[PDB]
Amino acid sequence: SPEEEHPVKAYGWAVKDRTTGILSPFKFSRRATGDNDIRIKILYCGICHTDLTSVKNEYEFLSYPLVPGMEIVGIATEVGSKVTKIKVGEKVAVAAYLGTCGKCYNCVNDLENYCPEVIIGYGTPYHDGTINYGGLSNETVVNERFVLRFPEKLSPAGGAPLLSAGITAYSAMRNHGLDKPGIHLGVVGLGGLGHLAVKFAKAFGVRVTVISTTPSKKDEAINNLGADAFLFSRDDKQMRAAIGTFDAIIDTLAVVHPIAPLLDLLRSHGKLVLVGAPSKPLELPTIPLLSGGKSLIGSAAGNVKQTQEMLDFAAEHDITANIEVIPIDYINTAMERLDKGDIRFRFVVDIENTLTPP
Amino acid sequence: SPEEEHPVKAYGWAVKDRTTGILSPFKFSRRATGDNDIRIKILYCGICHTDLTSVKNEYEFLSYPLVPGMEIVGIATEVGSKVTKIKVGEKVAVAAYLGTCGKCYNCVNDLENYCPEVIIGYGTPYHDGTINYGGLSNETVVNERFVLRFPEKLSPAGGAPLLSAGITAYSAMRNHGLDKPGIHLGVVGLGGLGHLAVKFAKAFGVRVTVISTTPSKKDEAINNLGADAFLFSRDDKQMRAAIGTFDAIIDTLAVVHPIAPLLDLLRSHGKLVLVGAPSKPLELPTIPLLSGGKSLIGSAAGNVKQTQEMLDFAAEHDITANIEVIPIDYINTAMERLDKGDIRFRFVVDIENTLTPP
Ligand SMILES: C/C=C1/C=[N+]2CCc3c([nH]c4ccccc34)[C@@](COC(C)=O)(C(=O)OC)[C@H]1CC2
Ligand SMILES: C/C=C1/C=[N+]2CCc3c([nH]c4ccccc34)[C@@](COC(C)=O)(C(=O)OC)[C@H]1CC2
Ligand SMILES: [Zn+2]
Ligand SMILES: [Zn+2]
Repeated sequence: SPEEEHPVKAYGWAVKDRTTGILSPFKFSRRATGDNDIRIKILYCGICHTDLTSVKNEYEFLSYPLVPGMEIVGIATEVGSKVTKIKVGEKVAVAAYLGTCGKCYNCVNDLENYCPEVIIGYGTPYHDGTINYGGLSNETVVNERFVLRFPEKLSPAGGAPLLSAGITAYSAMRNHGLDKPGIHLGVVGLGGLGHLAVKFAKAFGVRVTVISTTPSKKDEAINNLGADAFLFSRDDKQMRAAIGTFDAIIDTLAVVHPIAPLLDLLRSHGKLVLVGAPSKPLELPTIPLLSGGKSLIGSAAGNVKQTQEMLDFAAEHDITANIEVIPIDYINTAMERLDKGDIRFRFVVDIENTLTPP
Repeated sequence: SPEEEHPVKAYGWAVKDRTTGILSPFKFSRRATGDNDIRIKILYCGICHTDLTSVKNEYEFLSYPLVPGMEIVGIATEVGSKVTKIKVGEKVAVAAYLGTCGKCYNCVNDLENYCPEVIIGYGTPYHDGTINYGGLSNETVVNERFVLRFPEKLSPAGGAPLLSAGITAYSAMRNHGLDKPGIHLGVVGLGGLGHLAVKFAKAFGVRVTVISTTPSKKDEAINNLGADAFLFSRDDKQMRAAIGTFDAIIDTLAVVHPIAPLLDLLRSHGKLVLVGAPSKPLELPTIPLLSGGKSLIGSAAGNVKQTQEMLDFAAEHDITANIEVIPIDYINTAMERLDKGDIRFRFVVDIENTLTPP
């Protein structure tokens, strides 16, 4: 039984029946604190589109009962004997992944988010063979390598979506030189990831055009996020006028979409960075890719050193997500609103104040 | 009429009926020598898979009668007054493209193969509005910028496929750093482009594995081409054993094929360089691309300065294609054999000795 699996009792909300996707109160347990482990009392957990996709029963490989949530901000309540960088009582945050092989090139050179055996935030076995439970819970236990120090100047609630959506945008931009004034960057899709991509790029001095299928989002894009331009992707005149005008485009969409129009927007040798995870596959336009010498680049989150650097950057530049703070028993309705796009732009669950045992 | 369109008479073989793809003798004409033009008596024309794709009526944009062939080696018989770099009687070669806009960034910085208005080797209008006729003809006229000096020590017949297949492999490797010892390179498909990619990589000192669906090519791959290894892609054990072992893969296939297994062969941050142009669309597996931080990169031919550089490299390192020299009236049978992969590895038409007027 989940409550007997481990010595320390824990509780949260879980999808017990994968065919319905409904979360309900859930008792379970967490491993004892190892020598390099940190126990974290969870304060806030951001909700991302991957949580929704999991809840919609679209990831076969996940094990149920499923406790989702991978944007965790909390307080260290207990550290192992070998832990030194983090002290009890400190504000901390958890990476979007929980472990790596430790031996491959990526791990040894601190690029460990790209470990072939990276352990994702929930739903799969840990090193001890037990299924991981995510951030919609009262406490978690994480190896110290994957725990970050949360800046004092940063809102815990507004900073929580930085741990998956924020780092994905930040790393993709930093890794591919999309963080310098003079760059014209396009951001496709204005959801959680996209709205943070705009904020980070403005902080970098990058000129940003939001590329959207929702014309009512223009005002939010320009007035609230500070984008330099808004491109309605169904406007053939707007699209043709922007041909060859982008150095790079960051694609955040979780649905199937045509890639060829996006490649046409890029100048020769431009980059299309894919950070969204459509559940269905995409079609590759070979001729536009070849004739333009263009690149399709995948990116996923960021390494833990890059994540700490991002958190410090966000604190100094006051970069937070635009959030709605919700109680945990609102989670099923929030999932519906997230499915309809009725959120600007992130749900964050107040775990400390609204979660109680079953 | 094609013979009256221009002042100078010419002849070759053309697809007159695009629905059959059958070539037959064809009379036409070519423009007078402009100030910057070079008239070229064609000696040899390599046959590439794009010629086959054109004769199979798979490129809607091409105009007919269609004279294909874009791997031309010849002799300069006449130069414009302003031409200085090439003298009459010199052995020359033609780039796989015939013109560019001349104004964009790529043109002015000698990256003109990626000009958005590049004029391909045949079947589309030239600057004067007339359809271009390719290398399956007795002579051609080319602006001097797109004419190369052919090394004396290089076989004209064996060197002819360097002008499209050779430059595509060479440029893709040079542009993305796949030309240095220490790199483990995969070459998918052992056709015209693939077999030249192996030869160039061996000359660079790169370790090369040939990835093929035809096990009977193993001996030529290892003994004749000098590949370090041969991977049968339908052997699931062999494929699983090579997971994460490739720094980069060059995909030369002209047919639709699964790309996710190739992404699995790459290490994290690896590159899949696409140089083949399948007529039907390919499927992009986002999750493998996202998981590894991997790249899909398109590349097309090379710029003319790089082409001259490639030709000189081939002369000093004795790089030629493995060819069957054929007479022009064999072209329809050669297309059938090329369609079936029954050639090791390139057809080259002997134009000077076997082409006669209708
Ligand atoms: C930052 C979160 C995203 C979410 N999606 C879908 C794939 C995915 C990831 N975690 C998940 C948890 C539950 C269900 C699906 C996923 C993740 C985690 O990032 C890592 C491990 O470094 C990934 O890479 O899975 C290997 C990335 C990639 C894009
Ligand atoms: C060099 C190898 C060809 C073959 N294919 C198919 C596309 C193609 C090209 N020429 C053609 C002629 C007749 C029919 C189709 C084509 C070309 C030429 O390269 C250039 C202009 O620089 C290209 O890029 O077309 C923009 C490349 C790209 C890959
Ligand atoms: Zn590893
Ligand atoms: Zn140009």
